[PDB]
Amino acid sequence: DALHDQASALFKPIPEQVTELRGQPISEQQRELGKKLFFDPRLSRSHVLSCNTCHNVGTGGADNVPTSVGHGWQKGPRNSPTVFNAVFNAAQFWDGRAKDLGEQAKGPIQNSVEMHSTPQLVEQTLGSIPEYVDAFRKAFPKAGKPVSFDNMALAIEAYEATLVTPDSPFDLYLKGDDKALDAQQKKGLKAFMDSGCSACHNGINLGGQAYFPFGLVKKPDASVLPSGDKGRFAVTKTQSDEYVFRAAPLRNVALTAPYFHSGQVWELKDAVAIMGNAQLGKQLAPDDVENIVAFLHSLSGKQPRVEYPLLPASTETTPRPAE
Amino acid sequence: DALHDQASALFKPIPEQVTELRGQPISEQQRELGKKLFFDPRLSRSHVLSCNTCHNVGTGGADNVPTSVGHGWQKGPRNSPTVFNAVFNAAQFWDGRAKDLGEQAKGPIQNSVEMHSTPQLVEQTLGSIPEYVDAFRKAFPKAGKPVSFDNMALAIEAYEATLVTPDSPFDLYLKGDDKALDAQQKKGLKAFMDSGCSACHNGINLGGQAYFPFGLVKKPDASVLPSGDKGRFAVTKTQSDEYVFRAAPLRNVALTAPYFHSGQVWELKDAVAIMGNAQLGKQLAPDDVENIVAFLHSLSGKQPRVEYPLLPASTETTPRPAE
Ligand code: HEC
Ligand code: HEC
Ligand code: HEC
Ligand code: HEC
Ligand SMILES: [Ca+2]
Ligand SMILES: [Ca+2]
Repeated sequence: DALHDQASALFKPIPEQVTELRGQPISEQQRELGKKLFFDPRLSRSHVLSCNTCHNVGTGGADNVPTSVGHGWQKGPRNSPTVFNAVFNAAQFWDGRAKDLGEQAKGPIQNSVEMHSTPQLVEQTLGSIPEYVDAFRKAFPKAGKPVSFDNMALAIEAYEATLVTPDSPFDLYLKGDDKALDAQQKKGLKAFMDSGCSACHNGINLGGQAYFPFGLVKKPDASVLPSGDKGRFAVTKTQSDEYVFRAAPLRNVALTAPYFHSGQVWELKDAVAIMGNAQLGKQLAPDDVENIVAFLHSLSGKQPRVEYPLLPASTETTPRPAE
Repeated sequence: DALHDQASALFKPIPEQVTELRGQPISEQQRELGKKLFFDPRLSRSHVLSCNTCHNVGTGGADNVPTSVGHGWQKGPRNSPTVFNAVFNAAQFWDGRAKDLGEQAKGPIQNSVEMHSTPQLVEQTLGSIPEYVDAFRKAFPKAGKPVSFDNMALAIEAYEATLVTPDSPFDLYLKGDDKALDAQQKKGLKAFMDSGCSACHNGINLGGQAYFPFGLVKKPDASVLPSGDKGRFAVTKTQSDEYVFRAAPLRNVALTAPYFHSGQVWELKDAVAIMGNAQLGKQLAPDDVENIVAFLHSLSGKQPRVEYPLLPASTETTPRPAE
């Protein structure tokens, strides 16, 4: 039917797995090292924060707090997005300031309000542990310096690239199952398309591919759009980039409240309404709103099964937790 | 041989699993619910602390920081012990104030320097998520009030009870593999028993069953025994309990540095020496110390394989992160 044709020209399902990146097999030695690294809180200076702290794999890959709490209980400027499906995004972070997951991982380690570490500290910590030395050596066989900050970032990337959420009701619908969307979700899917939401939220991720003003038509209030965060401007210094953000990828959006970069909006219904007004100049009917919320619930996929990694013991030369 | 017979008289292996508790079967449903609760940060006021935060399953079931960092980054008075094998200990906590895991679990929830929450906030939180309501109704089918604070604690205990670490090289040895300990370990074991470490550190957990002064003979250094933490004296208000702590169970001690209730001691060789002097009045020879450290490494068991739980989404009526 028509609705199916229309959706199929706009969206793509999440693949059942990702095993390739930039045209090469993901190394599984690298995938398994990256998994240890993602959960190792010793990548942080305090030894109390891992990537999983802010990107909890049990709660949609996000920490679901307005803005993340990092080193010294410092809350950041932004809501942490999910790491799930992040490989398919055209760039990383709310302002697209990282090309890929490899480059992205370097931010958190060094960010004083997140992990508050350095390249040297990381290298020294990982190199102090024989199991890590051996795992880096094997995962990076052509390297004269297998244990390094850049290779740590590559391993984490390899792991994250695998963290995808296939077979959401919407994907099963895309792939051929007409009844995977209930009648409400089909109305919501329709409302989403016809209102123009899909102009910014399209493809594999329903967003993450381009940057737009938060307020293409009308600026949200100052709590939803804090004046102190100019988004893309901070990257490009082009003035028309003030308050321009990456279109948020909508996969698993039901699982990652609160919403927008600012984490101020707890209800999905309110996020949908704010988006009609801000981006489309359209006050959505109560029905469109509820039906779009329903459709967004169809976006939540099979959560990846994470077996908690065993991390190797610290040794005598392992740096100690500090401030 | 004689060494083996001497060891069999004082020590017992960790069982392969635990399926019973207080003469009753552990319900799978309680166990599975307990795992969800153990990992759910929404049991903390801030939504950023779970049990796993301070009792990390990846790093021996302890945070491996001197004293735990909790709500608002407040450092506690004490080092967090492992939750592994904690079921076998006569009482819980360094001062034995909780009878068992169920009673223990309520402590961290309400501790201002840890989770900073309340039974009322927990119940509001669990009651607000339909998956949790259902799961309690099925886990606690004989309760007038399935979703309760008491039941939360009983669920956590049922999960924790199952986190055991069997088949450490010591336990393989006990069970009849005479080669599971190498020659240095054999010597360490011999020194351990003969010096009288085993008077306080015995049975299943090599400790955990009885309370002794830290400094039965000589008072340790005040770095290891800060004057503001008086152990059981706070529990009982009995003067003779000043600086009395539970004999530490030694299972996985190699994996859980730093050491003692205060977490000031990062090297097991230094922990062993302090124990010798303080408890036995003996300056152990560097060689005996090296050997006993090697024996202590034999107490590292097979770590539990934990599948990270999928935690159900917050709703409109789930309490928001605060302080
Ligand atoms: C350990 C090295 C990691 C890794 C691999 C990732 N994180 Fe974070 N994260 C946090 C916040 C607030 C953001 C958004 C900040 C901004 O946009 O300026 C992020 C962002 C990410 C991404 C981007 C994904 C996307 O869809 O844009 C990725 C892939 C990512 N992170 C991975 C918050 C935190 C923390 C708070 C204290 C910590 C710790 C981490 N992140 C750690 C890591
Ligand atoms: C571009 C002109 C857009 C159109 C039209 C719509 N959306 Fe959007 N969306 C866009 C951006 C640039 C952002 C990020 C804004 C920010 O700085 O936070 C978003 C975000 C959302 C969200 C929240 C996602 C999250 O926090 O993870 C939702 C729920 C959302 N958008 C939905 C939505 C709807 C329902 C729309 C049509 C009615 C719609 N968007 C249009 C870009 C654009
Ligand atoms: C830090 C912010 C913690 C939180 C979160 C949790 N625990 Fe904890 N735990 C912590 C400390 C500092 C201590 C020792 C405190 C003392 O006065 O003795 C503990 C103790 C336990 C124990 C005792 C085990 C033993 O060998 O004595 C257990 C079984 C335990 N904690 C379990 C537990 C649970 C189930 C938690 C989630 C509700 C939890 N802890 C959180 C530090 C912190
Ligand atoms: C009773 C009189 C004891 C004898 C004899 C020995 N130990 Fe002990 N041990 C005892 C107590 C009361 C405690 C806890 C002290 C505190 O307040 O922290 C301990 C603790 C240990 C530890 C620390 C384990 C950890 O922090 O996880 C170790 C490594 C240890 N004990 C080893 C040990 C050795 C090698 C002994 C023979 C020299 C020895 N203990 C004797 C009680 C008693
Ligand atoms: Ca969010
Ligand atoms: Ca310890």
